[PDB]
Amino acid sequence: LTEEQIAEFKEAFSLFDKDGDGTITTKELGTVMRSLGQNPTEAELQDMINEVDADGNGTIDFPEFLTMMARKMKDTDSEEEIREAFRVFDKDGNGYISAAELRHVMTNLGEKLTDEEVDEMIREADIDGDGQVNYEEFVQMMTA
Ligand SMILES: COC(=O)[C@@H](N)CSC/C=C(\C)CC/C=C(\C)CCC=C(C)C
Ligand SMILES: [Ca+2]
Ligand SMILES: [Ca+2]
Ligand SMILES: [Ca+2]
Ligand SMILES: [Ca+2]
Repeated sequence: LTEEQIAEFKEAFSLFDKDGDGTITTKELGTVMRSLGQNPTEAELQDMINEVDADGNGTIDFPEFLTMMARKMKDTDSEEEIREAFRVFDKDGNGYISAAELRHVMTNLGEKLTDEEVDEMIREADIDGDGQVNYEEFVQMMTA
């Protein structure tokens, strides 16, 4: 496990933990999912938490969140989820995620990123070096 990977997990948890109280509730999960264009029901949100709710307190803490993330990346099924996730970023549908498209989504998640921070995220996922993220590059980013 890398110090850099821990830092990313922390930032990812922060995007869900809207009020910063260290736990992610069904309401916070639903808010994130709707900002990504999804519409889960109250029962679907409870199911999502219950899958990883090791202490049964109805909310997600940090190690439970890591468990949730690792299961999603190490899935091998639900590639339609990955295609759906790609479409969330690729809003003009042209097959490439631009820095501007990424900035737009991060803004909808409530993030404040500098121009360099957005370019660094594109750089890290870019494989062929064209300065955008195509679908194959995205698949690799979302996969273990
Ligand atoms: C390592 O730290 C960084 O990269 C920071 N500058 C900001 S990224 C913090 C947020 C996350 C890692 C989780 C959100 C990331 C998502 C949704 C992946 C989108 C990225 C693409 C399509 C290149
Ligand atoms: Ca919270
Ligand atoms: Ca819990
Ligand atoms: Ca695009
Ligand atoms: Ca590329």
